[PDB]
Amino acid sequence: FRKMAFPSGKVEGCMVQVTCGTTTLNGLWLDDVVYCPRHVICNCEDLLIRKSNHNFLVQAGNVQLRVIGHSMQNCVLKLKVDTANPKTPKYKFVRIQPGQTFSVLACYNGSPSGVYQCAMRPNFTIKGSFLNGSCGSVGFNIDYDCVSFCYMHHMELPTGVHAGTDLEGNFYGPFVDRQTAQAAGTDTTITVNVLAWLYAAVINGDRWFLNRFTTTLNDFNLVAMKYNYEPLTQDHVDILGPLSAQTGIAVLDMCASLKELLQNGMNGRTILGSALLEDEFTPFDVVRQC
Amino acid sequence: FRKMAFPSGKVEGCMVQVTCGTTTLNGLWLDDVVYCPRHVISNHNFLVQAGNVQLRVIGHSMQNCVLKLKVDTANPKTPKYKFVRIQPGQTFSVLACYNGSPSGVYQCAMRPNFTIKGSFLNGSCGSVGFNIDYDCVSFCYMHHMELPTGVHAGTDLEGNFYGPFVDRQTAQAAGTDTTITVNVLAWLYAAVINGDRWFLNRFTTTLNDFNLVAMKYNYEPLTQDHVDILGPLSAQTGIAVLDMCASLKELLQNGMNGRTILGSALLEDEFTPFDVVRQCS
Ligand SMILES: COc1cccc2[nH]c(C(=O)N[C@@H](CC(C)C)C(=O)N[C@@H](C[C@@H]3CCNC3=O)C(=O)COP(=O)(O)O)cc12
Ligand SMILES: COc1cccc2[nH]c(C(=O)N[C@@H](CC(C)C)C(=O)N[C@@H](C[C@@H]3CCNC3=O)C(=O)COP(=O)(O)O)cc12
Repeated sequence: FRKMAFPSGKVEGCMVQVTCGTTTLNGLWLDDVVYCPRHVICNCEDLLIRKSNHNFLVQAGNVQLRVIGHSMQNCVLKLKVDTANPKTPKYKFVRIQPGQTFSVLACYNGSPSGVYQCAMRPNFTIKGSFLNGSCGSVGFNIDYDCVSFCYMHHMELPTGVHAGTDLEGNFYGPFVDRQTAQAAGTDTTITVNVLAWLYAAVINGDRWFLNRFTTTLNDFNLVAMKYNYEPLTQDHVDILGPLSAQTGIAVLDMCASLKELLQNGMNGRTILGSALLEDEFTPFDVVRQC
Repeated sequence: FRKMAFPSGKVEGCMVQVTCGTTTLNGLWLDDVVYCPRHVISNHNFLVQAGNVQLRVIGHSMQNCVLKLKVDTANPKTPKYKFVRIQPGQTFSVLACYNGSPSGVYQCAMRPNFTIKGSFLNGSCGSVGFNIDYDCVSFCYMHHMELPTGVHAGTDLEGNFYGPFVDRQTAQAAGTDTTITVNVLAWLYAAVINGDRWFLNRFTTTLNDFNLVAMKYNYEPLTQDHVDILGPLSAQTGIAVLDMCASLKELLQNGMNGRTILGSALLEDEFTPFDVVRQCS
């Protein structure tokens, strides 16, 4: 069982470099439009009216695309180009929910650099790996050749976690695209994902945390809230149904295991090679892989 | 620090499926040759497909445990590429594939016992591992087998197994594994780069003395090639390799003491010196 990203090729063929003045970052080229963070032009609406199409330099590899129009949508700039991208996959723009996962394609100067999986934290940050020049890198999921784009990268907080927008330019979380030190809300642990990962552990032969006890949902939620875990809902219990079906361990049975781990710790033991309780795998992530 | 795979697009363009009889696995289509595990078994006995499009086989040969199928079409998506044989401790990206269709990408490290900690199901054989340097893909792994302990084993692209395994339907055991010393050292350099340097001491060691101590803690001995690849990190931090070795020796002999390095009480041994520079630079 491994943290596994989607194959990134359908997205690599869409990455370009956008330059305006002395600022450069990455853009996403779909059909005849390039999407990139509006920070590349740095009130912002007045800054944009003062630019012309020729102020924007867009490169796909070494080929310069010609900008024939421009607009702003929240924190995202949309550059119309006179060339359509033939590598454009079937795609959608989606706004993901906290606790869901996606693949990030880290890019620099329009060149894809690395790929890895992230979860949208409850406090709407992501624990990524991004350096100077990564702005405009995107996050996505792939379902049957359709790429659903959900994240465009903008900033790194003082704590080292990351913040960005959806592809409509609206931030996840209470952040803004300005050069300021910004703190996130208090983070919490994605309970449904921890349980999905414990099921993944049982499917892979790790069973030392299982116990004889069962708990009620409300009693589990009282302990979970005490340890800064998100509440578990009946919908979460349902979503875990297939994993409980495959393992023969009722969901509220697994919750009793989680409660004991939270109250007694792991005593130096590991689960799937981890000394910590992992909450960045969704129930679907476990199913899709196992 | 994240375990980061290389972008997989250059390899995705090369994945095909190879069927002989009822057995289908993945193949790697470079120029006019398709490489796949020989376990898949005349030219017309082989069904090679890119998606649902058949590629006509015009020749075949066997190189160790890999089958080489000559096809009549040169792959237009062929990247600049090399076949390389990696050493234990080196990392690479795996593109997990089923029936010629890529499924996911993740980073693996070759253990000293020549296994990797993969995520592979039935139908994954022929999936490859690779590194990408300046648009050139160095292929280093082709997947063949899951051991009874859940770890995985395979060959290079010349069909030679890493480790003492064979492509038979038989339960095989790896040697007892050890910790990848060169990678732990890279991880300590990464901690120093980020300001976490409590573990630096004022001792040094010889390479040989360190190696003999290391083996008593189930750590790998260092080669001269290991000392060489730590050079860039040593210069960046101004900490000599043998001085860092002396620091690691104290951690082995004295423990963390409820202290952390880069947030964890466990030392990490699956980031190479190149991986550390990749992520810090
Ligand atoms: C006082 O200020 C601060 C204080 C404390 C913490 C702070 N953090 C940020 C920040 O993150 N600022 C954004 C720009 C604003 C306008 C949204 C930025 O720097 N984003 C990077 C990606 C970043 C770069 C390092 N790791 C990444 O993920 C781009 O890629 C674009 O900038 P570049 O042109 O490439 O350098 C400012 C700041
Ligand atoms: C009694 O014998 C055993 C006992 C105990 C443990 C054992 N392990 C193996 C083994 O590993 N067998 C090879 C085939 C040989 C010729 C190398 C295999 O590799 N199976 C998969 C990949 C595997 C399957 C699940 N996860 C993977 O990684 C392929 O992809 C090709 O086989 P398929 O045609 O796709 O099923 C045999 C065996």
